[PDB]
Amino acid sequence: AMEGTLTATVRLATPADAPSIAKLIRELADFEELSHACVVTEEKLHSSLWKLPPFQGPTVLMLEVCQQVFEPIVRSVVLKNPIDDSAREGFRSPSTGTHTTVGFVLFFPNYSTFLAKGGYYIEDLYVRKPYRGTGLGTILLKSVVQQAKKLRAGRVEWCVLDWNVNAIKFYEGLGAKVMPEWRICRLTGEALEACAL
Amino acid sequence: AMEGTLTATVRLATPADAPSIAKLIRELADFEELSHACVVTEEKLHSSLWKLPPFQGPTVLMLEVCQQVFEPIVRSVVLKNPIDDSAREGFRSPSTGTHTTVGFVLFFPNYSTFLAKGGYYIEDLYVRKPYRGTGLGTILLKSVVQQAKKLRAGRVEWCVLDWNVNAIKFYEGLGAKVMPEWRICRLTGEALEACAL
Ligand SMILES: CC(=O)SCCNC(=O)CCNC(=O)[C@H](O)C(C)(C)COP(=O)(O)OP(=O)(O)OC[C@H]1O[C@@H](n2cnc3c(N)ncnc32)[C@H](O)[C@@H]1OP(=O)(O)O
Ligand SMILES: CC(=O)SCCNC(=O)CCNC(=O)[C@H](O)C(C)(C)COP(=O)(O)OP(=O)(O)OC[C@H]1O[C@@H](n2cnc3c(N)ncnc32)[C@H](O)[C@@H]1OP(=O)(O)O
Repeated sequence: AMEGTLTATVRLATPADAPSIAKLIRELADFEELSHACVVTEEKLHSSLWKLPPFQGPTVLMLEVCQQVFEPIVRSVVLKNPIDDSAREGFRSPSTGTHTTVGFVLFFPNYSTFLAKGGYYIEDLYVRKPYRGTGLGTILLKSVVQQAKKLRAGRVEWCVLDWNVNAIKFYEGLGAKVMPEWRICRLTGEALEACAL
Repeated sequence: AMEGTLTATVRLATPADAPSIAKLIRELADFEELSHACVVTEEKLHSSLWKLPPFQGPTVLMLEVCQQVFEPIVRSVVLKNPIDDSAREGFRSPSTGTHTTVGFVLFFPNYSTFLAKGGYYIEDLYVRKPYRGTGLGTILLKSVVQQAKKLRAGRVEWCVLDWNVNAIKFYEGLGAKVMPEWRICRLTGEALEACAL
């Protein structure tokens, strides 16, 4: 239904975006088949995000489309194939009514001990199913990398499930290196509460 | 030379710890045999650390020993073996002249979108050779975990080398889980410089 060219906008999320973000987090949990592990609510986003200045704590960028600290990034995209979005009314942008929310990225600063320099870690990057494969995920990730470089970051890092070959190829298509020697350790739930001096 | 019991103190690093932190980071890089990729200087530490409130950005806790917000953790430690430290004079603590700096831990907040809660990520944790194998590294790790639970962190995370099976065993014994499917991706150097919109 959406044909030709679209105008993509990447912009800083505000508290008004909390419901769209909760919806996109839920969709992302389904994609990773971890919907049971996802307990996100809008109140939890209000309690944990927008506490610190952007790029100084957990920060979210929204990706929205329409047709024709961080300033919004606006780029035109020629659609690879027409877009059939049967959920556009549920993703209407709260900022500009005539935009459709199709994605988000959540990231926060990290630190390299050997560089003695801060960087950025991308925790989540998601684009709604009808909008994948036409350059939108690239714009969104490139927007974070762009601001990170403006803030003199040494590295930009993120994780990847080794079976998400679609994301692997996408990430390596941007010059990133998938490191094979590192494993994440997580202490949480009962074990975290039981861990004591 | 050092026998019986020592008093171990874990405290927040201040900018006065930068010379010891840089020495300890060089020792850590030397241990992991990545000293050429290690460009840490005290000036870099002064430019990247102690800029945000502790536990709100990259934070270092110092571990020191003697023989008799974050409040210091002071614990008595029974020495499993006599300790001979010839680097003692080079690691005299600023906080107290009679204390010896034996280690450090660097960590920063992270964020879980599935929990919609901030957590903590431990980037590096090091203890000097003469003081290993007597419980000090465990006190350092549990000191970060204890503060993370007090700040109601959802998770506490770190990375491990996949071949370091002894570390996987110890972390598993603590209740931590080594995730099998996650890989770290890194965008740095010329690829980071070329990544543009
Ligand atoms: C921990 C995490 O969050 S991992 C993040 C990944 N998330 C997921 O896997 C969830 C579901 N997937 C998605 O949301 C998305 O598909 C993403 C985020 C992986 C990528 O977003 P997309 O919009 O699909 O990517 P985009 O279209 O920009 O680029 C992907 C491919 O298109 C190519 N491409 C780049 N620019 C364009 C363009 N203008 N037009 C068409 N294709 C393009 C890239 O070279 C890349 O090629 P490859 O995958 O064949 O190697
Ligand atoms: C959490 C992290 O990021 S640790 C990863 C970096 N660790 C390194 O390998 C750097 C060099 N090693 C060291 O500085 C230390 O030996 C540390 C930091 C691993 C802690 O060791 P200790 O002070 O000896 O631990 P402690 O005496 O409390 O525990 C007994 C044993 O438990 C294990 N253990 C304790 N803490 C750790 C840890 N953080 N990682 C892996 N194994 C550990 C070790 O096998 C240790 O014996 P070791 O000193 O002979 O290696």
